[PDB]
This record gives sequence, C-alpha cells and structure tokens, in this order.
Amino acid sequence: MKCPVCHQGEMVSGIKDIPYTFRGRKTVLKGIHGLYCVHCEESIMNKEESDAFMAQVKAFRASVNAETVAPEFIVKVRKKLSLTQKEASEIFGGGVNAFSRYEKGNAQPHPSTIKLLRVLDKHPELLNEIR
Repeated sequence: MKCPVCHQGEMVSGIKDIPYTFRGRKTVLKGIHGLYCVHCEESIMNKEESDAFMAQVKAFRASVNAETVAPEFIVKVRKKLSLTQKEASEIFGGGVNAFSRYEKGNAQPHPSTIKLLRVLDKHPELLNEIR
C-alpha cells in the first residue's frame, strides 16, 4: 500500500509462502499474513500474524534442532578460533567445499570434526593437543 520508510515496495496484507529454509529442511510457512507483495524488507505483522509465522518457524526450528548441530555453530567455531580452511582440514578434516556444504549442513554428516569443533570453541588449543 505504501513505503515512506524506504520507498521500495508496497507493504500490503497478502498471505504467501514464507520459505524459512532453502538448503535442506525447507519449511515454508504457507499462510503468513502481514504487509507484503513486491518487497521483502519493509514487512509488517501483528500479534496473530507473528504468532502464526513464529509458531511455525519455531516448531520446525526446534524439531530440527534435535539434530547434531547447526550450520552456524560449526562456521562460528572456524571463524572464532580463526581455524583457516587449511588448518581445520589438516586437524578436523573439513575438506575442500567444507565451509560451503557445512553452511547448508550437507558436509556435516555428524563426523568427528563436529565433536572437535564443539570442544574447540572452548579450547582454542585443543586442535594442537589433538592434531
């Protein structure tokens, strides 16, 4: 309907498909009312709307959280201890397209690297006492 905040699209109520994930566990919350149609930035949602979108994204988030770890933790550990793609591979075993696949969770088949990273975030020297 308008957008005097950014002047990009037109915040207008119109439920649609909200793909929370697009890497593996893609879970679209088909039915997210609010204010959108062309843009995807200046969006607005009320209590009910937020409750729905949240209830969904949350339900899936948790259900999926049951897995080993998240695609954010791993990368976070590699960027936290400055574990270059070379060192992390020589110690953990990321490989080549690690960061990439790992980002989506395709290279994180619950290997050993994960068990090392989780304990590495707290022990930036473990990699040296384990390598």
